[PDB]
Amino acid sequence: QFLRTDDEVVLQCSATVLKEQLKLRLAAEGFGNRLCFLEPTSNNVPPDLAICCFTLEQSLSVRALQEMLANTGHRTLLYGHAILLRHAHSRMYLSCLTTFDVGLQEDATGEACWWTMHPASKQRSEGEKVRVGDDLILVSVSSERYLHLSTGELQVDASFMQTLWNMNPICSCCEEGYVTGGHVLRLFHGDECLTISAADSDDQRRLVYYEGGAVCTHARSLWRLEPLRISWSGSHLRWGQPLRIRHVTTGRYLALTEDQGLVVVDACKAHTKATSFCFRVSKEKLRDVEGMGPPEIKYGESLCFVQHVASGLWLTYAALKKKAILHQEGHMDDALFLTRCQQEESQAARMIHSTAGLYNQFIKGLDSFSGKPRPALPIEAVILSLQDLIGYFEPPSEELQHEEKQSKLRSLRNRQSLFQEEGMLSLVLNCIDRLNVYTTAAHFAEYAGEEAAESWKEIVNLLYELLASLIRG
Repeated sequence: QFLRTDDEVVLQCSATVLKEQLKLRLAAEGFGNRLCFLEPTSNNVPPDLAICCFTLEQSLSVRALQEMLANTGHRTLLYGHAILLRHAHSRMYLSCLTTFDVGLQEDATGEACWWTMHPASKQRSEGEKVRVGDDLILVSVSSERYLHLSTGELQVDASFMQTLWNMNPICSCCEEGYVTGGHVLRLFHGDECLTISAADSDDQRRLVYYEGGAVCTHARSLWRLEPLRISWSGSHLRWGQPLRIRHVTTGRYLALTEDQGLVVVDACKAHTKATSFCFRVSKEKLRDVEGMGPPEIKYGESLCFVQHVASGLWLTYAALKKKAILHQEGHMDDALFLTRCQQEESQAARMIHSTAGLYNQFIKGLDSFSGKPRPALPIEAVILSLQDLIGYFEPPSEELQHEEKQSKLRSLRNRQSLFQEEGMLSLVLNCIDRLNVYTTAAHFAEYAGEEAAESWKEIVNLLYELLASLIRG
């Protein structure tokens, strides 16, 4: 019941907006947006949890922290200690950004990404083991300022006002090769794996299939397992335990619907009853802990039946591309098995998701005024995303060793392939076609603000550069 280093946590605070109590998790995307914001869940629907998870890298005494800055395993957190929080997706560190604001930082160097933990009452004192459930205050080592909730909109910053934070645990040490919540994986049949159709399909990407060939290597076949409760969501998964199954790139949720049936659904419409599935050992008729709990489901070695909780219907096929359905009896061979996605692929599918949504928002903004002359564009965000993606696809230096280059090239081609198979080229291309409708920046300003026009030439050059980087090699 104590926080150890290498544990995964989310930072929660509490607020009562519109006469309603809500728990707010610190969140940031990283790529395209360094600034942190608060992912709110009230009591009603699944949240964007992936970008909330932080990892306790280190917990240091101020003497030991001072030595590390001056110079070039699962420790317990003690009050008074300084910590380093690594963003699970972005891989960047939670830090105090100058001009002071709170967001993600590339480098762990300096004191900007370090935070001291202090007791929130007389119940705890310095040198005491930090306990799960405790309220805390966090102090920026760089600016001696409080991690603090701000208020129409609800923001995060670093002011001299105090805010009480919970470090709600997600996960801790697990049994090797066991399925935990929040894991990104593939569900395998018989080869065939569960997926939605490729980008730009007549599907609208709403339908679910069993499909073989090369999908087993594509982003569209990846899913995130999400248990209903936010606390200890990264714990061992158990047979019969309710969970939501999220498509990573689409951000939609496997669901049962009254009219459509088994489909994928918008997060906003992910009602618990429609969205709740569980793994069954068998098709027979048929107490929550606060820890990792017992290890029940093994990657690859475990054959699982998938059931919809509310209706008891089995995930089966209609009957190499096959339509996945929910059925009362299903088939003798409905048993799937699970394989864990590795991190690079996992990270990439999320970047795709963030990037798709951002550029679509940008495109939707452009159509808003195409015909009309005389909803602000995400100029700052689009620019940053572009530059990040350029650096993400940047090819290895010729100075690097040949042996390492081959490996770095194969990774690059693989990253590139994933974005490609998800319709990223068409996406970049459409931004360019829309923008090129305008002959000059001045022409652009006629339909968009002159303020936006100041970055018009920059966005296009960056878009082109991305295009080259997606294709190159």
